[PDB]
Amino acid sequence: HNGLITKIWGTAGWTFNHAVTFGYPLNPTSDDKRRYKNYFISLGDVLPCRLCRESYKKFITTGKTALTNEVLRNRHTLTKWFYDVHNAVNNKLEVDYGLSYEDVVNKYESFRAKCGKVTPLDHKAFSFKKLYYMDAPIVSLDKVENFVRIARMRGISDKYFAFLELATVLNGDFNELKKQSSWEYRNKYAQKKIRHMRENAIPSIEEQGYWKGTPTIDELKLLLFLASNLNRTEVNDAINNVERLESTHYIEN
Amino acid sequence: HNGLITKIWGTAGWTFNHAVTFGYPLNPTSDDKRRYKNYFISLGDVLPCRLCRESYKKFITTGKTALTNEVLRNRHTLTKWFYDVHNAVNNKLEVDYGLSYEDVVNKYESFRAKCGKVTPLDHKAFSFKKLYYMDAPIVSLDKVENFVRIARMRGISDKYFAFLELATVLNGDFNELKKQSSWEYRNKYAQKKIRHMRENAIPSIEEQGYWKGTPTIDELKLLLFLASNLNRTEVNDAINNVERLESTHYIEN
Ligand SMILES: Cc1cc2nc3c(=O)[nH]c(=O)nc-3n(C[C@H](O)[C@H](O)[C@H](O)COP(=O)(O)OP(=O)(O)OC[C@H]3O[C@@H](n4cnc5c(N)ncnc54)[C@H](O)[C@@H]3O)c2cc1C
Ligand SMILES: Cc1cc2nc3c(=O)[nH]c(=O)nc-3n(C[C@H](O)[C@H](O)[C@H](O)COP(=O)(O)OP(=O)(O)OC[C@H]3O[C@@H](n4cnc5c(N)ncnc54)[C@H](O)[C@@H]3O)c2cc1C
Repeated sequence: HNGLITKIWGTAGWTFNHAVTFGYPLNPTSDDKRRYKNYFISLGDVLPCRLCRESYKKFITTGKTALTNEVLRNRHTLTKWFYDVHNAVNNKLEVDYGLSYEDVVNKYESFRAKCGKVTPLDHKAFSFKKLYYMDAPIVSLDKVENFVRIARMRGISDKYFAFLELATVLNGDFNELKKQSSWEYRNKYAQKKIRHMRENAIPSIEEQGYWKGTPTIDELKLLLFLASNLNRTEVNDAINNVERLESTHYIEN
Repeated sequence: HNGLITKIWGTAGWTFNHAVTFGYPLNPTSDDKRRYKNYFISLGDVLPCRLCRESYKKFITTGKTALTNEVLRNRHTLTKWFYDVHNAVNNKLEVDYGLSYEDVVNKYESFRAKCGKVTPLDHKAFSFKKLYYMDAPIVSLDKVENFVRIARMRGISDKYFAFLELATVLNGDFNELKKQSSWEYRNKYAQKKIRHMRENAIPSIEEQGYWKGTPTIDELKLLLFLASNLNRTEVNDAINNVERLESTHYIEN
């Protein structure tokens, strides 16, 4: 019939293909360059989703995401290129994670086989944490503040605003938030939540009732951690619905 | 330097590439066939591990794992082929999971985008469970029984033998064990364990002491669930060490 659900195969697709680029030689040979290029070209033919194939092809033939011999120069250039392609897809989907190229380098380099000290167990322990540790998507603080009132009105208790309070103090600056020890907790919390909703078919936007059009309680809890399942357009749309409800409420009482 | 740790990129590699095969048309065109074949041929050039590339190439040029136009006939033939390639690698590593082609079909088909009823949330809920639900490796009951005595002697309490007791009653028949409701629990338990050991650098074989050469307590708990981090050769080796210790003990007392 159709292709496969993007949220099922997507992450494995990225993790594996980013790993492929970090397995590229520091000094490829004309042969290596040709072998990898052809691989990445063929990748565009097999992604199990038509639209995905089209966007990817478009991306690899324009701008800085263009697959060219300069990209294939070395490991740095190849890994930087795929990092950019990944950003290109994120932007297309209007979702952000706030990861710098350096972040991606520190992550995948910890995967590098270090047959020193077969790789030692304490070294792999570190690698595995980096593999299992998921980076949840980010939403700017100015967007989230539009949901605080309704979150309170719907009964979400005080403990759920803790992280938001920390973020406010740091002016919603992600580069600073990422340096906080609690950033690790933020990601683990958001991940369990996102998984909880996915596994229990919990929608992000209220389908019926008075709250129709605004975030569900679980989605609100995610937003309070500057995370969300919604993309930029969907968040702004949710904000507009929340304000329709607040405005109309004010005028009737 | 080297390639990347196989246990970090491997699973994403399989999940994504199996998803690729299920995204293959029911009736490919000469063009499709050529496009996918070239992709899978190039896959062998980019796996971030030299030995892995060699084995894969060897596999796709011999026996039933050979990449040929007959394989590329349709979705059934292509998915059956990659399932066989996966089995080939499992056999090379001497690790088993007991998954039939049908098992793999039921799993990946649940990933198929079903734009009926954008795919509905309750449908995705099912898909996500299949994605997150990991199948832990299996070890035959006759192998495991060699570790029961030492497991008892080392203080492992009774609750850890529960599943083993169920398995004994079913004659260690995996096709029957997989039909049990507790099979789902078995896999979740083994998965957390395997992850716990990986994340905490807990070895599978005692490095020092009197128990040197035999499974560590955590490894023993896994074995009691007919699971293990050890491959066939390593399990038989562990058995031999356990018997050296039992035999020598008997003769000195
Ligand atoms: C080549 C390719 C093309 C795709 N094209 C589409 C498409 O057009 N449409 C569509 O709907 N889906 C597409 N997808 C899937 C989509 O990109 C997501 O993977 C999917 O929506 C799942 O999202 P997620 O939130 O579950 O996790 P993911 O987005 O898969 O994973 C989140 C993780 O991504 C990492 N990350 C984020 N940004 C970067 C970066 N720049 N570099 C490295 N790691 C980063 C973080 O560490 C975070 O933990 C594509 C996937 C691939 C592999
Ligand atoms: C193309 C390729 C070649 C590889 N070659 C090597 C190699 O030569 N040497 C090496 O050390 N590593 C190799 N690896 C990696 C290795 O196969 C494992 O993925 C890795 O050891 C991680 O094992 P794991 O136990 O963490 O999980 P994994 O083995 O990655 O995942 C376990 C999951 O595999 C699924 N599964 C098991 N059998 C099948 C099957 N036949 N069909 C579909 N799903 C199945 C189960 O559902 C189970 O949950 C290769 C990986 C790929 C993608």
